[PDB]
Amino acid sequence: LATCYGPVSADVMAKAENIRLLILDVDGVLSDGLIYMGNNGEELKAFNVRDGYGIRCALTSDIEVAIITGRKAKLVEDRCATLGITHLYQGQSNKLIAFSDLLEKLAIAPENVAYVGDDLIDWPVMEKVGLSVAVADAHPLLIPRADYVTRIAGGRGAVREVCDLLLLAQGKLDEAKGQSI
Amino acid sequence: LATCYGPVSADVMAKAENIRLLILDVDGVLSDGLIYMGNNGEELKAFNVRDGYGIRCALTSDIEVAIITGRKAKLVEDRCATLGITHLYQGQSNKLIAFSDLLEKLAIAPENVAYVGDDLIDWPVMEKVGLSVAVADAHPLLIPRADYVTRIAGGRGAVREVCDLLLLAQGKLDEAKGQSI
Amino acid sequence: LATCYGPVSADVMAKAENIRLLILDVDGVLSDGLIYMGNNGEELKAFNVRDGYGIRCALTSDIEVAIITGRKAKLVEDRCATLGITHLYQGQSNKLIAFSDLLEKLAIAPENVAYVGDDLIDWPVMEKVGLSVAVADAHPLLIPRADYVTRIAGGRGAVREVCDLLLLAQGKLDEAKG
Amino acid sequence: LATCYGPVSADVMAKAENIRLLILDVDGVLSDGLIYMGNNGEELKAFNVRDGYGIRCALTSDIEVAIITGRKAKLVEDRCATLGITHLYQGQSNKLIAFSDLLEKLAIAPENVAYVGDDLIDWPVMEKVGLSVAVADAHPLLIPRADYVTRIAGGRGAVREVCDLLLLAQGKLDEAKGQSI
Amino acid sequence: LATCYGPVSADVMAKAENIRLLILDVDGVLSDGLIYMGNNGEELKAFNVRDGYGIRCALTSDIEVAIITGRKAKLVEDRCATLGITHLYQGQSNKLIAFSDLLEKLAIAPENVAYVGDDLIDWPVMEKVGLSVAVADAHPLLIPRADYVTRIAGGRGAVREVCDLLLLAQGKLDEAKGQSI
Amino acid sequence: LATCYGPVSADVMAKAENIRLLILDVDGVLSDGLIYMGNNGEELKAFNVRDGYGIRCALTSDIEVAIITGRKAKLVEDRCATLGITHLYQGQSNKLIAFSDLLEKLAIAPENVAYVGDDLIDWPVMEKVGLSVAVADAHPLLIPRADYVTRIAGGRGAVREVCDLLLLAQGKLDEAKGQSI
Amino acid sequence: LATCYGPVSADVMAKAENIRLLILDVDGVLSDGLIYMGNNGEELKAFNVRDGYGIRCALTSDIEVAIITGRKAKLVEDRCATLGITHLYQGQSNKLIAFSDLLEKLAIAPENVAYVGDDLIDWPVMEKVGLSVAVADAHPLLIPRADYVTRIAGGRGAVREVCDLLLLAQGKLDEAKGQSI
Amino acid sequence: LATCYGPVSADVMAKAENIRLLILDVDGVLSDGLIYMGNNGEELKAFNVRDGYGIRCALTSDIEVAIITGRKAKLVEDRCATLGITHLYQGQSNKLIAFSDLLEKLAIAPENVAYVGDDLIDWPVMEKVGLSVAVADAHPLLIPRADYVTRIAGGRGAVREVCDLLLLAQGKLDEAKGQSI
Ligand SMILES: [Ca+2]
Ligand SMILES: [Ca+2]
Ligand SMILES: [Ca+2]
Ligand SMILES: [Ca+2]
Ligand SMILES: [Ca+2]
Ligand SMILES: [Ca+2]
Ligand SMILES: [Ca+2]
Ligand SMILES: [Ca+2]
Repeated sequence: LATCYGPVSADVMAKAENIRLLILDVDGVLSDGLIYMGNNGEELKAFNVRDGYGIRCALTSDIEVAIITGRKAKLVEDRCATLGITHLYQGQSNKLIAFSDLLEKLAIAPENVAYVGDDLIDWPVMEKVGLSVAVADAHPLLIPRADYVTRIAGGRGAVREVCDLLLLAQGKLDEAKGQSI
Repeated sequence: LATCYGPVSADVMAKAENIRLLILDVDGVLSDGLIYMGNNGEELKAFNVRDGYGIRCALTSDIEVAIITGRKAKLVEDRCATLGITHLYQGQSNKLIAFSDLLEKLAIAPENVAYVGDDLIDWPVMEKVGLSVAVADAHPLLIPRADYVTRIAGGRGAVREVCDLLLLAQGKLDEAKGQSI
Repeated sequence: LATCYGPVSADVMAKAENIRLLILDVDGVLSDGLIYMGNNGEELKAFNVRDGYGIRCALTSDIEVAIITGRKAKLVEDRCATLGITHLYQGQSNKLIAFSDLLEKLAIAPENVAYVGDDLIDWPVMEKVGLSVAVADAHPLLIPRADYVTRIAGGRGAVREVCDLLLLAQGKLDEAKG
Repeated sequence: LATCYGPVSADVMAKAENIRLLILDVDGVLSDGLIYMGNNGEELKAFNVRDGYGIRCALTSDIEVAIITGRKAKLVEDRCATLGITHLYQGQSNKLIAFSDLLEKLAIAPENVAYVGDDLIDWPVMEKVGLSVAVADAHPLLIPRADYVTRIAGGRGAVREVCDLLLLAQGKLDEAKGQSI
Repeated sequence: LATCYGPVSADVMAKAENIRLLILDVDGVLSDGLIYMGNNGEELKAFNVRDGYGIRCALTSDIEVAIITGRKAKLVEDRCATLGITHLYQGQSNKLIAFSDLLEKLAIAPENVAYVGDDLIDWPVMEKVGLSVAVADAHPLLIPRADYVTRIAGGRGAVREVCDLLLLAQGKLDEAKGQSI
Repeated sequence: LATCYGPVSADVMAKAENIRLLILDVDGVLSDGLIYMGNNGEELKAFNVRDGYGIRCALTSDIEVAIITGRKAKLVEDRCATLGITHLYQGQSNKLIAFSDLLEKLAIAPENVAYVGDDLIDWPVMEKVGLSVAVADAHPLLIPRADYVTRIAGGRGAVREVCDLLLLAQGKLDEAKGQSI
Repeated sequence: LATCYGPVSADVMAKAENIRLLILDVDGVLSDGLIYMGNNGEELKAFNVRDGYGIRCALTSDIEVAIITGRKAKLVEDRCATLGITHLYQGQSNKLIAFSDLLEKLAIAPENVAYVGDDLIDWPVMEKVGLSVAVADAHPLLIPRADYVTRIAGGRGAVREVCDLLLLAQGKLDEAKGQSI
Repeated sequence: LATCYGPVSADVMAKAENIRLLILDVDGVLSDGLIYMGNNGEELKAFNVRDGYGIRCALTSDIEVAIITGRKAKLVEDRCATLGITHLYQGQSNKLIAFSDLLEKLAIAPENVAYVGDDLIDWPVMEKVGLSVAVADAHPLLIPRADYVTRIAGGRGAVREVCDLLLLAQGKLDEAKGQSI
C-alpha cells in the first residue's frame, strides 16, 4: 500500500483504519525536541503549522486528538486551544495514568488508539495501543519497537504524516479539510 | 534555459515572463513552517533576509508582491512594512476569497499571477494562477501539482529563488537592486 | 495519485493509462551509461534484473517494449532475446527513423507511446510521444523537458519504475507477473 | 538489542535465534542486481567477499545456507563451490518448489527458516518463513512486508549483515570463524 | 562492543565503566552552539529534552553531572535547576581552575571523570580526564584528540549519547530511569 | 597547503598571509540568515559561539575585525560589545561607503583586507579586497566570484573557518587564544 | 554565467571561449579510475557514453580532442577509434613531452588549450594550459589548483560537462550535435 | 598535524613516521570488495589506478609494500608485477603465519609495520603492528579497533590515502613521484 510518504504494510494500514484516538507526545514529536530558555525565565517552544493542519483534519474526521507530556508549560495550553485540542495532560512521568484516564473518559478500547512518541518513556503507553508510532529521529532504542516509523522528523511534519496515514486508511484523506495554523 | 539554481523548462520561463503579481504564502514559504510560542503569550516567526532582498527587487521592478496567510499575527504586518509590502490577507481559511479580492483591486488577470505555497490549502488558488510554485519541502501531495518546484526549502531562500526566476525571465535580473533586510 | 516511488501528477497518470508501447534507450537507461572495453576487443554492458522483471510484466500485460540505440552490439541482441523483446533498433543516430517504423508496423498513435531517455539525442522522439520520461540522472538539459522524471537512476531500476507506473495507471500492477 | 548495524527489535532477534536454515536470493541480494553481458555471449555476476566470510561463519556455526534463484548460469555454481554451499536451485519462476524441497531435505520447520529477498517474486516464500528479510535497496513495495530490512544494500554486505544477526542471536558471533573469500 | 549508536572500542567501554563524574560543556554540546540575542537585551539558548532524560538517568545512577561554561547566563542556572545539576561554573576562561575545584570538592581522581566538549578551549581539561569526548560536529582540530567522537551533533542528543554509553558500560542502562525534561 | 577544513590554493594562503582587517557581513555570515520577529516588536538573531572564539583569536592576534550590515538592530551592538568589535556600520545599503571610511581611519590598503559575504550586495566591496570570501551557502551567483568559498555554512562556523585560515597563513594559529562567547 | 551544471566565473567562461584543443586524462577522467584485471590476462576499462557524445560535439565544433595517458592498452586505441580521436599518447610518465609534441604538431598556443585531470602527475601540464580542469572526485591536493572543478565525477560525465562548457562559451552548444557512443 | 583528507591525531602521525613496511589486504582494500565470476571460469577484480600511484610513491621512498590475501588469483600476481610488489602471500586464512614470515624475511620490528584491512580476519595481524588501518567502509566491528580509519572507501583510494599519510609523516609527500597505473 503506497502513501505520499512511501509504502506502508497492510498490517499498519489495518491498524490505522481502526484509530479513533491519536495521542501525541509534545517534545521531539510536535517539536524538534528543543527548549528555548531566557534570562528572565521566558520559555519558548517551536510547533509546526502543517502538523496543525493535520490535527485539524483528524479532529474533524471523527478522530480525537490528545496530548500527554512530561513537561508543563502554559504555551502548550495555548497551542492546544488554537488547534481545538481539549484533552491535555501535562507534567506526567508515568504516562500510563493519563492513558487509563483517556480510555475511561472517551470509553475507547486500546486497539482503537494510536500513539506517537520519540523516547523510551513513551514505550509503556505505545506497547498497549493499536498503532504505536516512532518519529524518524526518535531514540534509536525506540525505533524498532514501534508499529510504524515516520519518514519525517519530529517537529518537521511527523504528526501531519501520521494524520495523513489515519485519514487515508479510513478513506477520508481526499475530502479532509483543516486550517493550516 | 539556464538559471543559477539549475535548468528550467521553456514553459515555466514563459509563464514567469508575464507575472505582474507574486502572491506568497507565509508559513512554510517565507518561514520554515515553525511557530515559536511562549509562556507569556509571546509568538515569534523567522524570516529570511535573502528572501527580503528578492522581494525588494520584485517590488522595485514592476512586480507587485502580496501575502495570503491562514494565521494572524502582528509580526507579519511588521515584516510586510519593513519590506514595503502593502497587500496583506490574514486569517483566511478560504484563500479564493482573498485571491478574488486581489485581482479586482489590482485589475489583473489570473494568468499574470504567480503563487508560491507549501500545503494543500494553497492549491485552489494555485490552480487558477499563471505560474504555480511549490517550495522544495512542500507537502508531498502538492509538489507534483505545481508548474515549478523550487530547489531551495521554505524559509531558506525559496521566495528569493522565485523572485530571481521572475526577474530573469523578464530580463530585469541584471539591473535589479534591493535591500538585504 | 500515489506510487511506491512517490506521488505523481494527474496529467502523468492520465498519460500512462494510454500507453501501448514503451520505447527504451539502452545506454544510461537500461545501463548506468558505462561501456566496458577490453584489449582483445571484448565488450561488456551491465543490465538490471529488476528492470527485467518489469519488462516481462509489461510484455505479458498488453504493453509492447521496444529499444532504439545509437550503439550496436551482439550482447544487446542477447539481452532482448532473454527478455522476449522483438523490436530492437541498433546504430540509430536519428531515432526518428526507427520511431516512424514502429508506429507504422504496430499501427499505434504516438499518444499511446512512452519513451525513456537520458540524453539530448533522445528528445526529437520524446517530444512526439504521449509520455516522455527522463531518468533521474539524465543530462541536465533533458530533465525539465520530460513529462515525468524518474526517482531511480539509469541502470538502477528506472525502467522498472516506468513499467510499474504504466501497470499502475492501467490497473494491472497487482495482477502482473514476471 | 544492539547490533553493529544498529538496534533491532526483540522480535527480529528472537526470530534469528530460532533459525537453522538461511535461504538466499542471488540477484540484488548476493549481487548489486546487475547482469554483465558480452558480445561473444560471456556473462558475469559480482559477489561480495565479506558476504562470503559471513556464509562461511554461518555454515561453520550450524546454520545451513541455501540458494533459490530465477536465473541459471555456471558462475553461480562456481561461487557456491568456493563457499561450500550444497543446496542450490537455479532457474525457477516459483520459488516455493525449491523452498518446500529444502524443508523436507533438512527436516526443518518454516519458522527455523530465514529468507533474504529483493523483489515481489520472493514474497510467497518470505510470507511463510520464520524470519523474512528485505535488503536496503529492495523494490519499494517489498520493503514494508519484511520482518527485517537490512541497513546495507544488495551486493554490498546485506547477506553478511543477516549472517551477523543470525550468529549474534544464537550467541555464536564471538567465536565464529570464516574465510573472507 | 555494541551500542545503539554503533560499535565502540573496548578501551572506550573500559574508560566509560570507571566514570563517576561527567563534566559537560554548554555551548555546542548541550546546545547547537547558537546564542539568540534581542533588542531589549533578551538572551535565549536551546536545550534538548532527550539530553535532559539522559542527564536525569545519570544523576539517579551514581554518576554526577557537572557544567563548565565560558559564558554566564541566568538561563543556564534555570536549566541546571530543572535537571538537578548542583555543580555549575560560568564565565570561566581557563577551565582548569574549575576542573581542579571539582575534584577537590568531590574527592574524585581525574581518571574517573568524563568531559564532553566541542572547541579547542576544552582540550586542556579533556587531556587530563579518563574519558574525553568530542561531539559529532566539534571543531575539526578537536575531533582526533578525543577518546570518543559522538555520532549525534551538539544540541541534538550528543549528551544523551554519552549518558547512554556510561550507563551501558556500567550495566545500568536497562534499569536506568529519568524524566524527559 | 592543508587546513583542517581541507586543502586551499597557494594563492588563497598568500592572500590570507597579508590580511590585517577582516570585514564581516552580519546576516547569512554571522547568522544563518534568519530574522526572528514577535508580536510586541521583539527582534532576535542567532550568533555562533565558535565564530565568537575565532573573532576573539583574530582581534588578539593583530587582525582587526569590522562589520558592515544593511539592517539596523540594537542586538548587533550588544554582540559587537561582548566580542570587542569597535568598528560597526548598521543600516548600510551601499557598503562601499563604510569600506572607504575603514581604509581611511585604520590607514590600510585594500589588499590587506578580507571580506566575508553571502549575497550580491556584498560584491562591490568584495571585488576590491585582498581576500574575498563567500560562505558555503551564499547566493549561487556570488560563490564563483569569491577568492575562497568556506566549507562551513553561514552562522554555523563560516567565520571561525576564515579566522582559522588567516591565523594559519600568518603562523599564529597555535599561539591563538580567545573566548568561546 | 549560469550553466546546466551551476554557475561558473566570468574568468572560467573567458578561458573556455579561447579553447582550440582539449586534452584528456583517461584513468579517473574518462573512466571512474578502475582497472579490471583477470586471470587470463584480460584487461577491461569503463567509458561513459554521454562523454562520447560530448567528445563528438567538440570534434565537430572546431575543438580538437587529444589524450595523454600514463598507462598503455589496446582498448584505449579502440575507444579513440570509435570517437574519432586521432591524437593519443600512451605509456606517458612525463606528460610535458607529449604536450610539447601536440602543441608543435597543431601549432597551438598553451593558452588555447584545456586539460582535464584527476591526479598530481597531471599538474605540470595543467599549470601551463589556458583552462585547467580537475574532476569532482580528483585527488584532494589537485582540486584547489585547477581553474575549474567539475560537478560530475570522473567516468560519470565530467568530460561531457567540460565539452558542454567549451561549447556554451563559444556559442556552439545549441547547434552542436554528436553520437551517444 | 593536518592532512588533505582531514586532521589526524599526533599519535597516528607519530606511528606513521616510523613505518618501513606497508602490508595490504586485497579484497575490500585495493578493491571495493567485489568478485566478478564468469560462465567459463573467468575471474575479474577491479583495481584503483590512484592507489597504484600511491604504492609506486611508497616503494620509491624506503617503504616496502606487501600483500596478504585470503583468496588466490593470477590477476593479483599480475597487479603486483605491474606495481613492483614482490612480497605477495595468497590463500592465507591465518594471516599471522605470512606476517611472521614477512618480519622474519625483512628483519623488521612489528612497530615499524602498517596494516590496512577491511574485515575481522585481518585483526589478529593489525593488533600487533605499529599502525593499524581500517578502510572507511570496513566491517563495523573492525572500525573502532584501528589506530586510523580512512576517509576514502576500499577500492576508491583508501590505499592512496594511507600512502599519502606515511609520506606526509616522513616528510616525503611533495617529494613523492610515481606512475599513475
Ligand atoms: Ca518526547
Ligand atoms: Ca503554508
Ligand atoms: Ca542514452
Ligand atoms: Ca532477486
Ligand atoms: Ca563550547
Ligand atoms: Ca547578508
Ligand atoms: Ca588520471
Ligand atoms: Ca578483505
